[PDB]
Amino acid sequence: EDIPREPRRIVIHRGSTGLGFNIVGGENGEGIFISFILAGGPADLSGELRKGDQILSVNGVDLRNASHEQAAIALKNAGQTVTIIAQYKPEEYSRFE
Repeated sequence: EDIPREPRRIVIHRGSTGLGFNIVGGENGEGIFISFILAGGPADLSGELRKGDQILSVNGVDLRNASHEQAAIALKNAGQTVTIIAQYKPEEYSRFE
């Protein structure tokens, strides 16, 4: 019913407040989803990331089947320049959140 958009690339730079977003999912099923964007943080100011985006990969690492903690550690170890492939999937997001 609610067709996902195609994926896109977002590049953000880590700052003093980190990357500026939370993730949920990565348990049973559910993939990794952006659940919160910090106002003024790097994710906010990309103009691309949004709540309901599924993270498909971080710096080339496939996270489609990743556990929550695999995804959280991948994000922490991505360094200062973080390249996210994200796919807006609001219907899937709403089914579990």
